[PDB]
Amino acid sequence: LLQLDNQLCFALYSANLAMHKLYRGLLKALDLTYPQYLVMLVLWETDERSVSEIGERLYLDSATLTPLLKRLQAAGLVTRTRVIIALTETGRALRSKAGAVPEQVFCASASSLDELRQLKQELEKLRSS
Amino acid sequence: DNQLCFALYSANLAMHKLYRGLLKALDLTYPQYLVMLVLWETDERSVSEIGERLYLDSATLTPLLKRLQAAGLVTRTRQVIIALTETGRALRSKAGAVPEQVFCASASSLDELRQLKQELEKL
Repeated sequence: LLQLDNQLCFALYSANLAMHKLYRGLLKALDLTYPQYLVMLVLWETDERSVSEIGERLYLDSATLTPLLKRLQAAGLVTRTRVIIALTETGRALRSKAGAVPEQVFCASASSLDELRQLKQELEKLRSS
Repeated sequence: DNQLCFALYSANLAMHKLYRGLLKALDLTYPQYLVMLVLWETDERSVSEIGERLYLDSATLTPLLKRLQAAGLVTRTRQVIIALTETGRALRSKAGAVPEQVFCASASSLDELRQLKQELEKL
């Protein structure tokens, strides 16, 4: 609960950087940024979500989400209709370019990241002491 | 279940947002500031030591060190040792009191971090 040293924060930065590195090749191919991909994952699992529902799923506020949604719309991947975000036909087709079930294997693909195990380790060490 | 990966991204974003103002005033990026925190805790460390402390590889650390050198904050000398300059030591003062001590402590109450820890405690 309480952080007494910087190790968990350093591990958090490293783990998130490692996640970006893991997906850099694919993101480049799909022409999306990491955050944009997270939004697409949410819609591929459940389409036609309110901006609020998406934000709850990603733990992101409306202010962080709005700019990302505006960029996905500019790419012709989603449509915004009042508060409801829905994939366009091209947004639905994009899923097949990221594999068979991208929204189901996303976090599993990074489960063995050394950086993530180190992060889990730091949390354990905080608990220990 | 992708909640851990989403929580991870959100927590990192929240940390960046928390320190955005400070970083602008120090003219540093987030990763560059992390390197300074390590050096402020203890100076004259090898690139290998710094990497182990930050859980980063030399490749990721090289660009960061180059920008800190350009800012005249650290010097690099042959292992390779990174040492703070007079400007690097003086910078600590502008980041405030005991910057290397309150950094992660200040994140203790960040909601996004509490959420991440909740998911981390399932693995």
